[PDB]
Amino acid sequence: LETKRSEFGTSIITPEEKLYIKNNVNTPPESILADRDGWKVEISGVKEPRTLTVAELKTLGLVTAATVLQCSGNGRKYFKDQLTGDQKMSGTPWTVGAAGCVIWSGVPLKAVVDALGGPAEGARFITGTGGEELPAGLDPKLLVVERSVPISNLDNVILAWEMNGRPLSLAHGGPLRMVVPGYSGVNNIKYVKAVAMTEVETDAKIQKTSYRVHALGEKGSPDQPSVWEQPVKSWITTPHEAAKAGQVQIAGVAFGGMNACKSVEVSVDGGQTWQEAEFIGPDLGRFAWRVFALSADLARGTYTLVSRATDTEGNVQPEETEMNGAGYGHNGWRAPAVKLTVA
Amino acid sequence: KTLETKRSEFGTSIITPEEKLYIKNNVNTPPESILADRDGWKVEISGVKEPRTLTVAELKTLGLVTAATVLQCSGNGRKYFKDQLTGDQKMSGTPWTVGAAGCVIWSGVPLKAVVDALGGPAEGARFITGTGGEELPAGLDPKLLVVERSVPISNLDNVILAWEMNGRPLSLAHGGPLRMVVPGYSGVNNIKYVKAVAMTEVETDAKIQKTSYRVHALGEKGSPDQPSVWEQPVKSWITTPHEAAKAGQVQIAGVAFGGMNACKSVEVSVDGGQTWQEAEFIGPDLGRFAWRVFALSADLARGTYTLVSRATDTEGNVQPEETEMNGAGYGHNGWRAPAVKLTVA
Ligand code: MSS
Ligand code: MSS
Repeated sequence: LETKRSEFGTSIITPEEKLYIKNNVNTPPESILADRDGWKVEISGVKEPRTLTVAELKTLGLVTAATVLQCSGNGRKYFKDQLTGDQKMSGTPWTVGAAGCVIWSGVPLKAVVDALGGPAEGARFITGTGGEELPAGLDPKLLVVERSVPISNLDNVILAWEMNGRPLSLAHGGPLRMVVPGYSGVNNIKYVKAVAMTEVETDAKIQKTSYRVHALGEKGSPDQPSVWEQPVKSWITTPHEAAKAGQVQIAGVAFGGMNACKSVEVSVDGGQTWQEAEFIGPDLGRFAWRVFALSADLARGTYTLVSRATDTEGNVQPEETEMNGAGYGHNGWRAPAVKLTVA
Repeated sequence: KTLETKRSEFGTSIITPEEKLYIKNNVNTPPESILADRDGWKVEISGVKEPRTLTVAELKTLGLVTAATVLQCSGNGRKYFKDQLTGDQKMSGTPWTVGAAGCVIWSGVPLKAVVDALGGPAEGARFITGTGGEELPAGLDPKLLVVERSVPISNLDNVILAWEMNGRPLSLAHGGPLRMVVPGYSGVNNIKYVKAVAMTEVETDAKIQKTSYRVHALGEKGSPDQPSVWEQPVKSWITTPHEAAKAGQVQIAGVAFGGMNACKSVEVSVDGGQTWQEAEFIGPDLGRFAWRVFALSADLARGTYTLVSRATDTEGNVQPEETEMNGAGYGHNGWRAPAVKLTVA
């Protein structure tokens, strides 16, 4: 399920009912939400390992933060567009609609691990396991949705039970989700049933070989970069198609992943000339996105609207993103251009 | 048809979900068909150098602004005034506790941009006067029923003509297709389905401005020499937990705002205001007109606690224990009355 450009709005926050849905496996039954507070999470790799219920988690702390939830596959269509000859690429051909900015609320993982005496000596990763039932007999490593991120993320990770002021839906990973701000969608583990502080990455297929950045025709392997930190990115959201001659408000969303978006330039002529856009609305912090807008006075014609964001570390979107075989992490400014017909 | 939000339904994400947001109308709602063609909705702009009627489509060309505000009825907390009546004293109106309030993100065009595009306000303009889009009964005195409100023109730079709330087109319940939003001002001033915005030399003399929504003593009539319900005062309340908890660690949370000013700090007491501790803010700061979530991490023995919060704004205005009585029961902001009784077992 992919969001259309008109549906992002300009309120920063993406409506929960329009937020994209992506699952690697079939979803659990909705009955896991019957008793949200009774959902159990096994916490290990800490000094005092224990299973805690969501009711217990709710006693330990409270944190609220906005992040950009974006599939590593967002923009895959734009990689497929660059294929030539016999070159092939499988996977969902997302354009820009596998992304939203949402507000999570829950308990800091740091508060949970501290209540259990802190991480075990030598821990280097946070490893979260999805709560889906695995089919009996088969090697669960082949199907389990289990991801590892560096333990440097500990102070930012949230075990969230709420999003945009509502209890977390099944579609978005209720009753509890491991949120890793600034990291690609796959790392944000839905219906999280275990969190382990580990010395090594999980060897689950979804970590070891899937979700790796490699050349076309190469297999994924664990020496290659995983889809972890999200790169600087933006796109135009409005007007998504049309306007009338004269003043037009051009707007979109921009983010720096782990870093704040510092500035955004907008072009109406496919990147031949650029102008600085203004940020619109409140700043929800470095892991969220900003709305930006440029006022332009346009004659009747067909414009090519593009946006180019820079983060606080000086990372800037390229015109086109280097190819990788599975089509992860697109952040180019040319491919997501909006054709604006001005009447 | 009113809808009051339950304490359990505010959440701790700052933003109040649209489907939980309270509903209050002074008259019947217009039909759903006014949303069929949102972009064709017309707004008459007057009291400017070049007056004209603009459609929502035209308004959308002139600017873009996004801002969070606390939308709260002047009547929120009226129950707490009714609880203080003695003897023969009476007070009509909806007995809201704390649920006639939410924090929402609006998006639309700044009224300043609209006014600037039409050559600025006419010399001598003193008020911004918005007229609701409801149909009025034919041949009856429209002043008696029209939802028309005037606020000082000092609000010009803050006012938004909003077509969107919380990332979606504004619903009928919350004043689509276009709403005049007056940040920091009481709910009544945030005119739904706004069909006219006038920069006027005087307040409207519509009943709902002249004599309703005035602050007066019990047994007095409303009159235009009295303060109108305009700026909303510093306020907070506890939202969670709402009834029971287990002994041990308890996260006590709520919402706090300063109205025209940001909330700077919040104190929380678990013993009915005898002892206070400073709470922490939770989540991002959505600006001076929004509310903050706050929380206190408490460690509680078995017993019956009385949870209260006391907010201070950036200018040193602090909530009183009790709010001075007024006859229509507007603007309650006391910390004692909205206490949560928490049974810890
Ligand atoms: N448990 C789990 N979790 C999980 C999953 C699954 O399947 N399971 N998926 C992923 C992905 S992959 Mo690609 O990188 S994007 C993504 C995300 C999505 O989310 P939403 O649906 O809520 O939107 O999630 C995440 N998480
Ligand atoms: N047009 C119009 N608007 C309007 C109206 C009516 O009736 N009409 N109401 C008021 C009031 S009053 Mo007392 O101060 S509160 C209030 C508000 C509400 O909102 P929601 O329903 O959305 O919540 O609105 C406002 N606006």
